[PDB]
Amino acid sequence: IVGGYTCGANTVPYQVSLNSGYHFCGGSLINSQWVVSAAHCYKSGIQVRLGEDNINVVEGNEQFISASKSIVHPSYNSNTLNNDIMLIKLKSAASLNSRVASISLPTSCASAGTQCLISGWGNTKSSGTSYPDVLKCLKAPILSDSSCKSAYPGQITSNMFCAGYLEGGKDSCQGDSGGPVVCSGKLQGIVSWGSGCAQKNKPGVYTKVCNYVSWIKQTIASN
Ligand SMILES: NCc1ccccc1
Ligand SMILES: [Ca+2]
Repeated sequence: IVGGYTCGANTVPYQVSLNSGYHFCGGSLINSQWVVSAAHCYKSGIQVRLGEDNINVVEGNEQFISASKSIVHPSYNSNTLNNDIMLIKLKSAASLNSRVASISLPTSCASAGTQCLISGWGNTKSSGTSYPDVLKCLKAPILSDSSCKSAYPGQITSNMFCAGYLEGGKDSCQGDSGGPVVCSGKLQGIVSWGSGCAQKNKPGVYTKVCNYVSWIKQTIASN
């Protein structure tokens, strides 16, 4: 997250870190047994880390649970990032309390102009590299469909939305991939793609979670 702020330990209790020997992506806990992340974050050997603030120090609220199954969306296209969503099943159910909790799935799609909360352990620099230890947050508005299409002509599908700041300076970044965009207490987006981070006229692009709720529900009911 570039241009954001320190969230505060355990204030984003649905945020997870995906670990394959090191943090590599975010995700969102949606059920005691399931995490939603980006399909571009797929890899074998994922450990889900819940209850994290500092990802380099054991602070006492963590739950580390290995993935038992990963399910990339059937229509994921890694070239366009259309349908950039994946479900991860946990080997055992997380214990839910204040510091670890699920986030609700949306009923209705989110509105242009709504301020959402984006969070993660990704790079904090637009130019160069610096990776934080504690969870960072950014409040960012959903942009209009026409603005999003102007920023990325020919590339925005109905399964994507932009959020952020056309002026630059505030954005999600590498390492935030797969993490949550929460609007009015619902998971509306997944950190998906863009062109660099916090550059002028290149806001973040996010998977539009509302379009996937039927697939998520059916998949969790059968796996
Ligand atoms: N600045 C949007 C973004 C986020 C994660 C990965 C690539 C691009
Ligand atoms: Ca920790």
